[PDB]
Amino acid sequence: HMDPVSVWGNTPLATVDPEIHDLIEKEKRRQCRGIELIASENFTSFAVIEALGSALTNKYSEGMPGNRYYGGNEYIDQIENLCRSRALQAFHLDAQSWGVNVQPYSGSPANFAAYTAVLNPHDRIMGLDLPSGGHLTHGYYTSGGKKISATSIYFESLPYKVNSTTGYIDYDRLEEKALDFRPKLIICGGSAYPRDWDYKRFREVADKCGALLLCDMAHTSGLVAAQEVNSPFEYCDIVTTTTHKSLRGPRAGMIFYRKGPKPPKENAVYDFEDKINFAVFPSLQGGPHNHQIGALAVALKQAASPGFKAYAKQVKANAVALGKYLMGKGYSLVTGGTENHLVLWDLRPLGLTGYKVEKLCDLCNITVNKNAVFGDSSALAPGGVRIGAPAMTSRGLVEKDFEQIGEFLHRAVTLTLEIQKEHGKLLKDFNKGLVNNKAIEDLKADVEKFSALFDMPGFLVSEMKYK
Amino acid sequence: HMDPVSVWGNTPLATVDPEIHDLIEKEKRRQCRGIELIASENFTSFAVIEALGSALTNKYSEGMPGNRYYGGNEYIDQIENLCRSRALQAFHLDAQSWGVNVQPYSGSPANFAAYTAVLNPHDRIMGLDLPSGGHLTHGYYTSGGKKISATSIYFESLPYKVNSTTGYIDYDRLEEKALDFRPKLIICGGSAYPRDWDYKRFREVADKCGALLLCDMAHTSGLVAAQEVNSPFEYCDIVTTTTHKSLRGPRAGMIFYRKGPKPPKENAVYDFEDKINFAVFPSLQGGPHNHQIGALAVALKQAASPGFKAYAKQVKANAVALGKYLMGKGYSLVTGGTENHLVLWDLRPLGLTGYKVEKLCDLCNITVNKNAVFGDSSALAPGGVRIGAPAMTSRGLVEKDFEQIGEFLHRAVTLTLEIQKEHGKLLKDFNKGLVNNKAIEDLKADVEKFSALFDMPGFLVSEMKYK
Repeated sequence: HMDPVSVWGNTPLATVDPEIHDLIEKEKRRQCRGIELIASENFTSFAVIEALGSALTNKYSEGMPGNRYYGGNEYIDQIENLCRSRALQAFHLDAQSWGVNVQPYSGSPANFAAYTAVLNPHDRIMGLDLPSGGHLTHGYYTSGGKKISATSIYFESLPYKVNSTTGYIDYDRLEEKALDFRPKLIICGGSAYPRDWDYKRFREVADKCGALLLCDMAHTSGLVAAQEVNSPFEYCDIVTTTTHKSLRGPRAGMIFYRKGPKPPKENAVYDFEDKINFAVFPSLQGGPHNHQIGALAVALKQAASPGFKAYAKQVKANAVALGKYLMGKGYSLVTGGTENHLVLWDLRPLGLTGYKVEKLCDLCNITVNKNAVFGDSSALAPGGVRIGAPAMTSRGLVEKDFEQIGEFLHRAVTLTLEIQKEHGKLLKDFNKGLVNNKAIEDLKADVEKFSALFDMPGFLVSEMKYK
Repeated sequence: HMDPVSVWGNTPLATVDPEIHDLIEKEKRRQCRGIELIASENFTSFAVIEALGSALTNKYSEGMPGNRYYGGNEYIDQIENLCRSRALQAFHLDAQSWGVNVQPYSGSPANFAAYTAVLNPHDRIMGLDLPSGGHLTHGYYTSGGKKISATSIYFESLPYKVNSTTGYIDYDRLEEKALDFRPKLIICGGSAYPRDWDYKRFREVADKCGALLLCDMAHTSGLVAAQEVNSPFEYCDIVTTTTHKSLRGPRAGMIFYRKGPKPPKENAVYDFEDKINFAVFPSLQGGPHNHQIGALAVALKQAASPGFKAYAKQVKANAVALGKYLMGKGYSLVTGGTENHLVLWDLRPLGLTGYKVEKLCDLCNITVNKNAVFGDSSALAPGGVRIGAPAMTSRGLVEKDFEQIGEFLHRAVTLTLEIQKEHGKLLKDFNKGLVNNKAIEDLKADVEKFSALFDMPGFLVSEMKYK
């Protein structure tokens, strides 16, 4: 005897799977009882979550709108078409000059599909070096020649770096490398870079060497949509992105590509649209995840609202005011400030490693992450932490609140130094000072009470399980 | 001024995005007002949907449980660990002999990660030919040498076929090809094959030529869990799968791999675990989709229930009873029946193509899909349709109901023939008979009223928008 549909199929999660339900409730509390400073994290809207968890997951729709393998896609077609047109509107793109594919499962699938579309296996790519703030999907191999990124397994990558004294991209050494190496593709955009990108100069380098130019704007796509940073669309052939992070949508990916006449120097047009779509499907993916596309469409309408432009503005102002607070304390930021959503904090002048500060923050439910500074590829443990504003800004925090966050980080570094001074620099010694540290418990209590003063998108704090 | 969190972040979808909400409601009606016979389609549970649309989408967790890039993962870790142990339990696997990775975004990402883990670029692969019922991710190039599947772009594939007269896999030609070609990897499992697989024979062939053996059980994983078909685990090195289709979970993928000592063939052990994990991350993916992993963990507990075993039994019985009904009418099935969830209906003896039947069915809200028969790679339009039982079985339909489904299919083919007889064999002529066809409108009405008689998992038909 099969279970009645009502028993297995309509019964709520809280009854069907109390273990999983309970774990989700604990994670919901964790999300609103600490301070989330991971620069790639955000808290998305209830509207997005409702579309994400919907009957849209029940439909196979391999293909493209109006050209599907299977029938019964009349409404899936409308959702994806609306998602795609909203994607162009959100980034102020003319439909005759730009197209977009909204099926990539996530950011890294979007990049690998873009590469597959325009490159052959073993074609050359350059991207921002990982210890300079680049992303894995832009290429990564170890000093021993071990190929880590799929980008470096299936293509030939070479990284470019920041200037090791200023922290800004070294545009002169970028050009020299591109002229020696002759990449078929140059990637710009990154994960841990605190300044804007000079896309115009990347276009000059790509033109001089003969490269395609792609921007991976995952970290700053929300700022791009709000026209709060430079638009990569003015200069790049292809723009990839996640749809979470600062865009505040579901976890998905997008590939934008140029269409129509190629700009003056015969009468040729861009040729990306078909190759891009074909790389995504049939070459690489199966059925699109239509609940993600529906949820993404929701996020993209929200990203076009005046409220979202005000959010991106506030994200930028919060990161600035946090940085200025830290510098007012005598701390060092790479490049001495920020132009986007994050700061990169250089801890080496204090004699600390990023790990020690990350660990102690984590014990206080402040989530940051350790990060290399000035492109240092040394085996030396990374010398900094990366701190982002999107997540707390989404909970409604403004400058005064981010100045308080800086106070908590100040106290965190102070406690880290007191421990290092009492127990010693070596990691084994440092950990001894974390065992039953009262002062850590007071800061942890302090940040929880601060954390609980603010609202939460995505679920109602008032009907949580754990308060 | 930013929007208050309550406005942008807590407001329901129905208010935030009426367009998208309305489209989801129409898709919900479509899903319960027709007959869904796409063999890769299912209807998942509300419990899975509640986990899928949850605050789990807000957390970055690159890495593995207990070895993450970022802090704050204590509950994500417990969810993934429980998902993994539930995955092993669902398929009756000893944890000392088998491990699993549950981060693949979907079926195709799971396969490509498995290949990346155990193969170098351009290594040789064989898989079931697409017109013989294989899947794209197993290798596909065209007659002109055009590499379509990423599997054929980054690796060197060669397909094996069914016997063109019996419809069963040609195990003799498989062995001969494998000995000539010397693949590093042989794939078994497929998308439109109506019989069980002799994994024992694939193991003999793989041992004879020195190949790894992988089973892709996407289509039948639910039947595998319920022990209603042969287990690939007894003979294969690696098993990949989707988590939707007959498993009835969210859209995701899994990679199972052997652990522990190898069978005599030195005290050596299997070496897959670390390579597989590393291929998924950091090589290919970014952050896992924790809402999928949570929903997947729910689905896997559900797949271990006695009700789910009875479901898989019923899926098989319904497909059998449907096939016997069609053959009772003089129709031909490839291999003359089924041993799993689908039948493959050979229409060429009626002088018809799969397209014509698919299109007319689609106009009656019966969703099937056209499919090549007997591995015919000819350019002639495919001569069959593929029909699956999972989706209707999940709405509670039993043998009597699937005999009624065959009646609707009988009437559908009967009208397809009347139209061809009146208007003509060429495609252009056939379409003329679809214009305002009363008899089609009657079958469509008959299908909707039959469809309405059954329940629906995943949402409450009571509170639908469109009734």
